[PDB]
Amino acid sequence: ERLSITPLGPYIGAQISGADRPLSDNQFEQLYHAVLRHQVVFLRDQAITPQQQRALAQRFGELHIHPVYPHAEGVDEIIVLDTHNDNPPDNDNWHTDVTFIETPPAGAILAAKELPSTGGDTLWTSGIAAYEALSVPFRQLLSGLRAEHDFRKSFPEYKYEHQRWREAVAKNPPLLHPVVRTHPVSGKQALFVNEGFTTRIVDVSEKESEALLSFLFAHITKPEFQVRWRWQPNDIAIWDNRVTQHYANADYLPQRRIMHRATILGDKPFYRA
Amino acid sequence: ERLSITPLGPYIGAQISGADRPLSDNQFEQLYHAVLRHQVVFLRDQAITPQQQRALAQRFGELHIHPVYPHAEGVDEIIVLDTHNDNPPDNDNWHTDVTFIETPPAGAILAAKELPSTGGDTLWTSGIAAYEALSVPFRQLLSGLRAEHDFRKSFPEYKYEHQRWREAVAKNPPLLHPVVRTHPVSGKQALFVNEGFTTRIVDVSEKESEALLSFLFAHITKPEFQVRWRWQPNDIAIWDNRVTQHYANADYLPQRRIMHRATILGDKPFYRA
Amino acid sequence: ERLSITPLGPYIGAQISGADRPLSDNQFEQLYHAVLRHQVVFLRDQAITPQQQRALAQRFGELHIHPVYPHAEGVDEIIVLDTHNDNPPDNDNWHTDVTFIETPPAGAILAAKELPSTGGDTLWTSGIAAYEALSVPFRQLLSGLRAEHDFRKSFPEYKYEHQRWREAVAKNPPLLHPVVRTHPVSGKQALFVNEGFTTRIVDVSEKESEALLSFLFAHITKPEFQVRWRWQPNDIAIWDNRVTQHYANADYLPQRRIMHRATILGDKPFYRA
Amino acid sequence: ERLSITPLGPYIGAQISGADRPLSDNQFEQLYHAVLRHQVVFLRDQAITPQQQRALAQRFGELHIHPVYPHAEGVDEIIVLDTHNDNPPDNDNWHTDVTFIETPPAGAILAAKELPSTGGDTLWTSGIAAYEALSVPFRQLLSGLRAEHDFRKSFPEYKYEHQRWREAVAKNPPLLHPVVRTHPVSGKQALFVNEGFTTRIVDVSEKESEALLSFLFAHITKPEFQVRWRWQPNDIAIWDNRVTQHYANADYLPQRRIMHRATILGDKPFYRA
Ligand SMILES: O=C(O)CCC(=O)C(=O)O
Ligand SMILES: O=C(O)CCC(=O)C(=O)O
Ligand SMILES: O=C(O)CCC(=O)C(=O)O
Ligand SMILES: O=C(O)CCC(=O)C(=O)O
Ligand SMILES: [Fe+2]
Ligand SMILES: [Fe+2]
Ligand SMILES: [Fe+2]
Ligand SMILES: [Fe+2]
Repeated sequence: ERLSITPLGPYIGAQISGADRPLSDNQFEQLYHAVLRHQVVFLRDQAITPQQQRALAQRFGELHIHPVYPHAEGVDEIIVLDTHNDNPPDNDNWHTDVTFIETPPAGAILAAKELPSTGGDTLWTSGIAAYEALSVPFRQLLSGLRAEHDFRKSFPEYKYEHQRWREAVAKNPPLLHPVVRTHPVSGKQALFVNEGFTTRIVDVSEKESEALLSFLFAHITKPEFQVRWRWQPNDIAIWDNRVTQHYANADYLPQRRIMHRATILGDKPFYRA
Repeated sequence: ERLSITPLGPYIGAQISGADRPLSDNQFEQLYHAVLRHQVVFLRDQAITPQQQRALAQRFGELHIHPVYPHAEGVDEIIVLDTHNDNPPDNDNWHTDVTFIETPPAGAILAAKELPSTGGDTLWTSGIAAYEALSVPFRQLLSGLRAEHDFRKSFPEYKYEHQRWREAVAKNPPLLHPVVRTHPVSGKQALFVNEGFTTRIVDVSEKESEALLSFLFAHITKPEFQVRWRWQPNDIAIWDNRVTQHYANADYLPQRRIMHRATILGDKPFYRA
Repeated sequence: ERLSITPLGPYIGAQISGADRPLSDNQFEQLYHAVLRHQVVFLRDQAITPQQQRALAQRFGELHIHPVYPHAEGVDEIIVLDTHNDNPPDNDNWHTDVTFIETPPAGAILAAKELPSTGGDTLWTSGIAAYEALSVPFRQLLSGLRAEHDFRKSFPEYKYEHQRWREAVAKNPPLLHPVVRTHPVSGKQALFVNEGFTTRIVDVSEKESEALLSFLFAHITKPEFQVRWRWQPNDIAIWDNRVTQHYANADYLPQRRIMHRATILGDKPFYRA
Repeated sequence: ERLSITPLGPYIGAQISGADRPLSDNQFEQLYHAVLRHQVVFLRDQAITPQQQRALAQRFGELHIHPVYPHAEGVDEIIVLDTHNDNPPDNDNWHTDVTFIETPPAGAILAAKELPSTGGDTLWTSGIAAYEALSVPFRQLLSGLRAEHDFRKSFPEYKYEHQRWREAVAKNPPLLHPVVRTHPVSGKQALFVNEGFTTRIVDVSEKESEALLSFLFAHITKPEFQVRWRWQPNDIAIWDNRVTQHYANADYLPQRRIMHRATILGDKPFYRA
């Protein structure tokens, strides 16, 4: 059966009505192409279970186990984000999930488990649109440069365990990813740096890299490049983590908020033409 | 009868269900206090007429006639915003409506007349929240300063008529408004500069004013400080223009978009303690 | 006879000992090549007269008459800069002399007439060195762009006469000059924007032009790119105004300071390879 | 005998003619008050020896031994700065000597041992003047704040030994110094942060501290606030390291440059009124 897809804007974003029980190949194909046409998709009234989410995640590709965040009961592929006073939120910043690994995840699945009165809002900005918005000379200047990503930027040492930390650190040293990434599947061009992990553009002077990142970290903020989602229980968010950045509002404390995430591994980011 | 009010976030924003036919004193009182508790309120399925909107506007205070934007049929108090290729949108920037007059409007009413496929989105950021987010030393530093607002910043000469322009210019010279405004009614403290008109903080060095405005124009961007509304026909937006800024996405061309606005005059902005 | 040339640094700057009575062709040739090898040259103990300076200026090319600054007795080609309380200094900013004309001056001659106790210092920064300091990708990005220069930026309306002003304005509208200029004679590459007149790089988005100019206006500040001169009576400064920017300290008021300038016209700035 | 003192500008800077053989109490008193009236003083033709310099240093206060830089023959109080290709220069940045210790040095003595063709230039900017240049509201805002200084900022780990490094690190953890310091002796007010070590103003939001430091690190750059010295063999530089910042040009490689420094300990920086 056809899926009900309502696009949330001219660029990134959309909402659907399917039936998450496993998906009938034919639907998962519509969904996939959906999570591809719009970088993010939202589904409401889907009270799934950890074991159930991981199943859906696999339908896209192998999963990833976060080296820091805690996992669900007996499902290490499904990250549990339980925030409150004894564990404040640390996703109130523009970042692209796990880019400190050679092959950053090409997608993830968020399940709205337990929510606060209001707030907790999460936004997604499109790298593709952001890129199309760059003047030609800038597209040239950026296409080809490489930027360093450091897991320690969004997971500093002082906030940590300090033995379990050092472990994840040495196992995830800083690496390089193209400033302008080409989509494995769509082949569309998109900006690929995120305030969350990008430390500096390695192919320009320190002051130059500094200047360009200030611009870019801001540039991706433009409201036209994004979508905002007001959480509701048992909501489901699926997005293409290879051409987007997202922010999660930290405005619900002291209340509690519980979210489950399925991290999906992708290939190696690369640029083309 | 009580009104259905659903708050869109911990700070700014909310949605209601009333009956806009004129309001029963008792309701207008709930609405007023609503447009006061949350800086913005949204109502859907309200196919009013220009004459009808202006009526509702008056219920708050005297109106204002914009010296540039065109008016409705036989209602000069209701501004008509018809955008398209022959008249591109010029509200894709953080601004507070008409602050280039000694007594900037304390409110406005937007009617979603004719909409495009998607986009056109409009966001509102809260000056009150933005202010509470400033460290103490900054609150001190800002509370008391004055900033110049110039109608020519958001309505440059080159985009113009050039005789009707010069007229509105000379009749609306640059003036000063406190950087930190106190709410006439709530008495709450709030930042009161907007990238749209604020040219420089007159009480600090040029480089200092420059530095502070960069920070502030950015500071008000923080997602936690705002609400985003996805337009739908016959939607109604009412907001307190004395403690907020708003942005209207320019991502619907070549399509057309029609909006009616009721501008409501307020008193003279002032700071206190 | 050979001239005594002492270079003030690895890049821009140097000091000489000649005899300014007119120059013997052979010397003027050494001087020219001097004012070419180092972008600026300084000569002390040269008590020349206006008529005498203009003579020396001509030896390089036709002169220029500034449309605003006042001229000497009966020599309109020699600008007189008499600063004090009733006429504060307006050259305390990085600028390249007269770039708001299609063919900005390729040189100028400054005569230290009457000096204050100390201060009044003047610095010169090298566009050539500044350019060599740009990473390759930046050199590419910049080489080719065009920037608008507006005489009104460094000579605003409010500081003015307002009839003599409007005259110079209409006769010197904003125009374009390459962001990266190639030297008519040396053929060396150099940055060619100056905080003094450059308003925006016309070939990139407003936010992009804004970002790049912030970087550049700062970049040219790097101490390695400059020379500083501590004025002394009857001192003479000659510099290549087509590959440099200069700043004149405003730290001598209420005292008085008198300087004579010979402005020399150059060809049309252009880029190459 | 009276000393010949020629001030290099209205603020910071000056040149003298004494006789450095030990100083006759009476002269050292003139010199001291000199290195106090102008923040920096320069003496030429003074071919002293390490043992000889340290002697002069002591005349001011106890010395300091740098935990990283190498020392002279048998004089650990006199730092030897020998730069070249196998040891590039690392002082091409605005910094105030050793502020990563609770009681940063109140002075230092530089001896121009062996110089390159040209370049190597060193500049000093005055914190006192820079402070007087801040608008009142800014002086208030800044006076009282505290900023963190981290020895690791100007001596990163990656550039290192890594055992001798960790040693100096643990023995010199980040600490706090007032953003606005009051002079122990003169009692004058002065800005006290330096791009070299200041990491963030601890008493404001991260984005606020970030904004203020950008302004300040730039503010101290203003040419009016400084003095520039063109090195010559056997030159001597003495400056008040508690109200100044200095920069040393890195533009002489591959050539070699040798400098000796006497670091003098001062009291604990504090603010007053
Ligand atoms: O809590 C949220 O809504 C999102 C957290 C986040 O950034 C993530 O799960 O990657
Ligand atoms: O078109 C819109 O939605 C809003 C335009 C706007 O800023 C205004 O009407 O003040
Ligand atoms: O007064 C000075 O030393 C220089 C003024 C200046 O910029 C000029 O004459 O172009
Ligand atoms: O090499 C120089 O002239 C100065 C080096 C420096 O900053 C210092 O010795 O503190
Ligand atoms: Fe995330
Ligand atoms: Fe508006
Ligand atoms: Fe000039
Ligand atoms: Fe130093």
